[PDB]
Amino acid sequence: SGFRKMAFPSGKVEGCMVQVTCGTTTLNGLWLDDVVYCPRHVICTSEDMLNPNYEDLLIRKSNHNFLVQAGNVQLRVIGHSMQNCVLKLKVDTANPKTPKYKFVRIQPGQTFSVLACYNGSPSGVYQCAMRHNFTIKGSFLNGSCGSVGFNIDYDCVSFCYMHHMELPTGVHAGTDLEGNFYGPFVDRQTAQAAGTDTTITVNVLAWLYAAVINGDRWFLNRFTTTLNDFNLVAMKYNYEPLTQDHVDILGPLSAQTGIAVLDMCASLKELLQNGMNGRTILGSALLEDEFTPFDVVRQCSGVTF
Amino acid sequence: SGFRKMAFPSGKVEGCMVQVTCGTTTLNGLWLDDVVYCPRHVICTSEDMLNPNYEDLLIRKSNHNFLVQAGNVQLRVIGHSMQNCVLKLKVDTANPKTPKYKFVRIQPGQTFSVLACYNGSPSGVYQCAMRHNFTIKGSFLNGSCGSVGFNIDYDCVSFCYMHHMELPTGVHAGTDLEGNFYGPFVDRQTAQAAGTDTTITVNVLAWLYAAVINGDRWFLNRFTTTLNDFNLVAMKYNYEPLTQDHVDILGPLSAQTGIAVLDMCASLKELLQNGMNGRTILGSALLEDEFTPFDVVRQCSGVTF
Repeated sequence: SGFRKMAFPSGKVEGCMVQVTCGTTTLNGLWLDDVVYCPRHVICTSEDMLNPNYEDLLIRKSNHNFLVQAGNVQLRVIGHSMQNCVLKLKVDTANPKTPKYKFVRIQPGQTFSVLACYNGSPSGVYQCAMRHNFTIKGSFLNGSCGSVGFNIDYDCVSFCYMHHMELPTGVHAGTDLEGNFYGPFVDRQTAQAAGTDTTITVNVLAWLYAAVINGDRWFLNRFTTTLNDFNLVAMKYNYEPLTQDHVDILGPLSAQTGIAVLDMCASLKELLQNGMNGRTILGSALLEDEFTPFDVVRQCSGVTF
Repeated sequence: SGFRKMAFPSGKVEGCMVQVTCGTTTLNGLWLDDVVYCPRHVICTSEDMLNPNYEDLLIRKSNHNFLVQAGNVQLRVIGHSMQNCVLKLKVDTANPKTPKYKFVRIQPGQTFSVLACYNGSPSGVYQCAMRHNFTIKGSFLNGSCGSVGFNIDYDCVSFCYMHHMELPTGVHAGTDLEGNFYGPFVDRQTAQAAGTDTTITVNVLAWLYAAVINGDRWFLNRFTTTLNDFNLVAMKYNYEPLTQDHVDILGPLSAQTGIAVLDMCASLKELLQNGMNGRTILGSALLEDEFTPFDVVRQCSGVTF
């Protein structure tokens, strides 16, 4: 019993983190096989960041402008190339700790673990959700660029995020591991800001099922609503529309608890309309939207890796 | 910027987790050097748990009643002994992955990371605080006994908790790594229940400083209170008394923000007396008490491991 914001064990990713230095800038790289991946803005100066042309900036660099350190062992760079907004640094040694891995791009509403790193050294691990405005609410200080986000499936690490920048509201933006940004953000100095965000409704419902599985039932009621009438109310509260696909994804949780999805939706509708009235759900006084249905199942059943 | 419930990177602990089987019971063990540590109730049957005499039960076991598996490699047990409520299984191979480590007992109010494990396989990592009633609010399913809690200091793993049981309110109890229980709990079937709990006041204040560092300032006010008048109000709300030592521990956070501790206490007093009135602090609608002052400093400054 119990429900916590749980990250994946980070050991497989820790063995891939390196420090990359170009000029006076130092950040983190991801060392898989004989390639180190890092944000391409490692090659920029402060002056370059107003309007950089990264193609020009990279053609002016040599293999020896890049210092890669794997703990103490220096890695010799034998080639470099640009892949969208990430650099690929070819090194002369394959990482002996390379796990089975994939590069996957995630969807808004999905969660992943972040290994926050500084100077190539892991500092902490925590769980994040990709918001509907393609930002994440992370915890990142200066030097954390190149930290990666991932999921673990069986024994395979699915890398889905590398950190590039902090937006002026304190939320964070980055790329997938092919270097393509999540959302309309760019790795240069502009007026860019996060767009409006919505609450991830399917995740709130999942979390309410987690509460029922853990014995919080005070918010339940005898009512059921239709998909249509639920969405009319949830859209008024800045919640994402619920779809028949979302209902189907919630089926396993519906079966385990015996509460139909549209029956849970009637509880959510009342919670939105009345608030919580001084009570809590799974230790929170607000409706949590950063647990997916899979997160709930994995934590409320014995799944390991 | 940003503030998250962050665990330590778990790689160093993952390399120590093994599976221990005795009879039909399987749980987790901690393999350091040539010793495997696990809860002694691995030797019990369901019938034994009403009133076990563990000394009797252990003298009736042989080295070959214990199956230890490190991934696939079976470990040969060459001795066994009881250390309070933990078993020490001597194995013929030192763990090549043993980190620098210590066994430390923690205090209520302190936090640690938990590596939740099943059948010797890590499943997730999350942060916990030891409550004033010596329970933790963990996330543990059947098979998780022997999972350990730890802090990482520089390169040294300080083990402070091993999981033994779930209390009837869904909170969790276990021992330090010398096998001594946190709190008045025992590893047998009794009517034991968690005692009353209080809110960890020094941690709430630390978290309010984290909010100010992250730009939440709406709860601040121009007032200051004395230690004495603050405690009269906080004790009425089931908060732990604040001491001059707590004020001193909060000094660094006071200096970074320029807000005196007793000035922050006046904000907390008003939050307790008035509630939050529909607003949030660092994404929470209630006062969070599971971040220590060190947690705040470590996350609001570049500390790595």
